[PDB]
Amino acid sequence: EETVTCLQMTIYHPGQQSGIFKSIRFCSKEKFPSIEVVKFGRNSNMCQYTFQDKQVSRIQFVLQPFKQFNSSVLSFEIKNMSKKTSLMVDNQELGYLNKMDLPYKCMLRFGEYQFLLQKEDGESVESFETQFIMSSRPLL
Amino acid sequence: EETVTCLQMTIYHPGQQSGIFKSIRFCSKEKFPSIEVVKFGRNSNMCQYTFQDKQVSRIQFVLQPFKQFNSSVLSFEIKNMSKKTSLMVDNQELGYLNKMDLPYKCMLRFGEYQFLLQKEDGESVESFETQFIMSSRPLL
Repeated sequence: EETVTCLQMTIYHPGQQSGIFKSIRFCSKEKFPSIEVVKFGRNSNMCQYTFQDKQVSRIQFVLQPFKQFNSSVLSFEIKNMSKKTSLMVDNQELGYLNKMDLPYKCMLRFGEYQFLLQKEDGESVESFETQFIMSSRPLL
Repeated sequence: EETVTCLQMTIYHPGQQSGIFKSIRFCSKEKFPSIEVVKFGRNSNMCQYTFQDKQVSRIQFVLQPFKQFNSSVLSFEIKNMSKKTSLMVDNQELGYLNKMDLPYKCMLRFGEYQFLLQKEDGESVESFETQFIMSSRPLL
């Protein structure tokens, strides 16, 4: 019955009506152990969440959970895994292998993708969940 | 011919004459792609470097490469993966899922283990190497 921290991710893409997100399941919380590292990119064998797009690198970025000091809940860190295209966390540009700790609500922009991320705090630190929502509108 | 960043790790343990480091190869640089994450612990299937010790958690900690902003070389981040035992980076205690960016030279203490870490900068950012040395003396 222990609440689980969930990272709500509202995503958008102008060509999303082409099935770019066909590999992604929406409104479905997927439990991940705190040992796991969530990866995004076009490669199905390397990434848990994949996009059918040539402009997407094999691995675009990774999200990993961690505990901030003097905090009893899970937070998340992002790291750009793309040599080619940058990764915008709000107003900040993340080059190849740059990393940042994520706030509770932020916007991810890589290429033409737009991700709105919102962290809902739970009690558990052994696991976390992910949920996706598709936006018909652009996010900015 | 491109130089590769190497993390030199001098390790010590009072019971190291029992074969705790029998699974570890010394004076051998092992190349790792910058996508990899190096893990330490007793579990052979989850960790690349393993110790035959009940007091060692399944996964003790992880080392992952990243690029500091305004820097053209690889750096490393550590994250304690042990619920049970803390992880000392120099004078700092890292609890469960706490993380820190490593300096060029630091000391790792978990349980009765002692790791001296020294980063030798290379040119490559697509890969990094690891090398181990066993110390007959304690490190502090």
